[PDB]
Amino acid sequence: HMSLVTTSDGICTVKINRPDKAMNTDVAKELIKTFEELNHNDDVKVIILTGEGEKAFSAGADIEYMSKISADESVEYAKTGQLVTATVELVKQPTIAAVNGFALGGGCELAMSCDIRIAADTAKLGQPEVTIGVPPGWGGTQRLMRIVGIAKAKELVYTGKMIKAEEAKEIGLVNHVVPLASLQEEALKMAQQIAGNSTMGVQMSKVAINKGRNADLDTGLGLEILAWRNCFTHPDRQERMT
Amino acid sequence: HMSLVTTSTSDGICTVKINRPDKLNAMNTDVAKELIKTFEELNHNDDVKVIILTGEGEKAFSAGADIEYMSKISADESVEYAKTGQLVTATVELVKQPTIAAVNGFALGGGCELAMSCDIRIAADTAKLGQPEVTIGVPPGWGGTQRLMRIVGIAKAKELVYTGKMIKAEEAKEIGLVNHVVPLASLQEEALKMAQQIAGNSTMGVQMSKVAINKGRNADLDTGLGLEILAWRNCFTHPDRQE
Amino acid sequence: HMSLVTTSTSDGICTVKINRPDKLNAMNTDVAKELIKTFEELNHNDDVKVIILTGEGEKAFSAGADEYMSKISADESVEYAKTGQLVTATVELVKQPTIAAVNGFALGGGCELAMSCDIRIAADTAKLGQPEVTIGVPPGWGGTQRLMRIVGIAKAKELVYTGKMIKAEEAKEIGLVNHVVPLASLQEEALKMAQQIAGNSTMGVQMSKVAINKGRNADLDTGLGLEILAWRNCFTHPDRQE
Repeated sequence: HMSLVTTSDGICTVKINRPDKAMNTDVAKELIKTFEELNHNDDVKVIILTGEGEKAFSAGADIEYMSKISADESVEYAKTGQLVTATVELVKQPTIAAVNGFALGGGCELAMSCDIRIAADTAKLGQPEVTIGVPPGWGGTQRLMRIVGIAKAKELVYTGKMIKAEEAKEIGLVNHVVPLASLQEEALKMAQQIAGNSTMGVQMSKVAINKGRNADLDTGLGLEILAWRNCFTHPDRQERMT
Repeated sequence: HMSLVTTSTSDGICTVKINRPDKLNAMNTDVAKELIKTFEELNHNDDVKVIILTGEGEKAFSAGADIEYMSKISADESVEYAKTGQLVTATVELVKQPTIAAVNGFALGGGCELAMSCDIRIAADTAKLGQPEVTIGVPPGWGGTQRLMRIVGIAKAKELVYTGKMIKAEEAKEIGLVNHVVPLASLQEEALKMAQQIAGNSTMGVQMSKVAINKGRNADLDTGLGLEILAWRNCFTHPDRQE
Repeated sequence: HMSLVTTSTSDGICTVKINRPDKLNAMNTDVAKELIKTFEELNHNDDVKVIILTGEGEKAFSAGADEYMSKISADESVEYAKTGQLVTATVELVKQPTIAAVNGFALGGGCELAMSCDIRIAADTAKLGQPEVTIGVPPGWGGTQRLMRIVGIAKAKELVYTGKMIKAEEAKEIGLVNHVVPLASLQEEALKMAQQIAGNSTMGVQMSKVAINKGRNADLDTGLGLEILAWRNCFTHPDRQE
């Protein structure tokens, strides 16, 4: 259902292997197991998330509907979606979501759960779950409001319209827009630049960043000063400070 | 005093208009009170799916900056002047259906604060916005200090309030104060065109994202994610999901 | 280590420069503690209406991220961060607005000082970054928090993780700097802007400052409680009527 390919050796690419369709509750639990093994793995430093093939990081907004169930099964299905999204967000290494095309619905939510999104020019993003009678279920209603603002979040969830990649850099949904034939190379170059950076400086920057967003400045500064301390008991600080 | 028209595909879209072009559609005490009743105090009727808010006359949305200098009484009562503005901005903000604020020209003081309470702001190319309250001696007391920084950030909000200037529409879209900017002649159609797109989608799935968004903006990720999972299950208890 | 000139129309704009031209205005424990005295620990004199912070030499605001003379005693940096968290707390919470006319290099400790200011007006040569991770540590004086609350989580993560160095053209593209103006016209542009706020009501602007600076850390309802309390006070103050 997937592949893992590490090379440097400190970076792997995780490729969602379902080109015939899309993220069900079967390729999501697989996504949980793959990102838990990278948490305990010490010889990868950043993670590149992309879709198999050349036309969709993930289109799970038109091509997978187990939605013929009762309301109670919706809670479990959403809980699976929150967990996989939470896993790929709070993973130890930085995540680069290489958007090679369609990233809609759940696919956008998984991509939004990543740290950095570099999209191909031939990429389409949005939250069309309102066309099927539901809100976003895997994390659209909150994460989308945090990366692009409350204004552009309401426009993209109420209408449910699909948008091109260029207007996503304009609204900040993606960080960089790069050609489809140059998406893998540019994502790797960014990955190599982060990989060359200190692991403990970056990984503990992520913890202070992924947690300082959920509190005031004062409490967030407490995590930073605790982040400041931990990287100091590490030879990485002293060795590179020359 | 104010005008409402309910007309769309089987009457789903309502266009609410402030009626005071004589004084640039200013917002005094009565205009706040009358508008709050129009939004029915945080609910509406089932017929309306999308709300469109825009000042009548095509000249201004609400230029209540220079034309209402009535703040000359009893700083005790200034609490109830801000409370009334706080209530009107909450009622527009927390109304059941999405609000499309099609600004047409001037939006200053409380008028800019009224627009920021809405969900989506589509701008005319002749529109200008700002919070000139500081030039008088007061901050924006209708949510202008709080709402403004949550839509454009801390750098642009602080710059806008401190100087108290007026920004043209293209720089409002640049910082995100307005979602879209369209020619004034073609404004009401484009504002309408987005409304039928929102109304065409399932109504309950629209107003449940709104609850999860308007309430998830005021909490950490964990609490906000727990609100989404409740509206998501709420939307599976209704035929719109299956059909 | 400092230079404090105060002259304007109504004589209320105080120009504050970092005085260390030979070291690119680097940030050590000696210049950090003075800027706290320069800002008198969350107050000022009643004459000053507006504060402008820039760097001496017109070539570096503060290149204090790339002063790496602290490689010892993980305990003796808790305070180094506490020192760096105290200038930011004093510069950000000073009574009158802070306008950072950054002039050239402003990185990390210099950059996080700029993030403490309300307004940043850069120049073509003004270029910013947070290369702390390339050193082996996260930002310590508020970089992991103030950058996110300005440019959003997506671009802060890109800046903090890579620790790379961006121009002013894209610094205004992401909201890191409010305005960009030629290298011959920073101080004049900073002055005219600083005049524009100085000509407004003194109680109106600083009580907005308290309403926004404390309101960005609470929910909307509590933030409105901040504004209503400050709003009533201005009515008691004579500037509201005349």
